[PDB]
Amino acid sequence: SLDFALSLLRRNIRQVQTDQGHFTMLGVRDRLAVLPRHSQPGKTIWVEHKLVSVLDAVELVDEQGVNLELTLITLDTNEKFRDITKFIPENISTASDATLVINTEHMPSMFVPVGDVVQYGFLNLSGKPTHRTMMYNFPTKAGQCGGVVTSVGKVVGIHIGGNGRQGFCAGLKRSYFAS
Ligand SMILES: *C(=O)[C@H](C[C@@H]1CCNC1=O)NC(=O)[C@H](Cc1ccccc1)NC(=O)c1cc2ccccc2[nH]1
Repeated sequence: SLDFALSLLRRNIRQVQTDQGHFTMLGVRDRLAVLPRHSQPGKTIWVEHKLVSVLDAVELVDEQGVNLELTLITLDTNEKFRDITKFIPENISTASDATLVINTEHMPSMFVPVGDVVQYGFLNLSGKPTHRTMMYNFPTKAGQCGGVVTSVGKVVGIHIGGNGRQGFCAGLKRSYFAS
């Protein structure tokens, strides 16, 4: 079923470009959105070919101070994202038979069946650590970062990396988005 993923594409998931290239952005509520940290959003970001000022950005770490590979940004806009925090679990959550939802200029409105999303934890890519990751046995590619991992009406992760055969996401929990 594509219905839940589609509802997020319509109201929450946007094509963006930063100085690092093309990414999928997840708007969570109000003016608050999340990107993979390595997208390095600057003082402005291109959202579907519109220049948008970024008011604040925080590169999240866990309590040990280790990178989570997620950056929260506040956009300078009067638009509000429909609040999806209720779909984000309170704890980092594995999932079965997930759909990775990608939306960039190169990969528009894309629904990728990635299979089960399984615990991984501490992951090192390019020599850089990330905590709270999960893995799927699907050959994800460049350009898919920021993709939204969904399963059974839950939003559980953001795509961050891959080795050519498997893919990895940063897990989401609801408290990351609390005010
Ligand atoms: C999204 O931008 C991209 C998606 C990757 C590319 C290959 N397949 C995918 O699914 N992510 C990356 O390129 C990450 C960026 C990153 C993430 C966290 C910390 C630091 C950098 N990097 C990788 O996926 C990556 C690095 C390396 C190095 C050697 C072999 C394979 C690698 N994958």
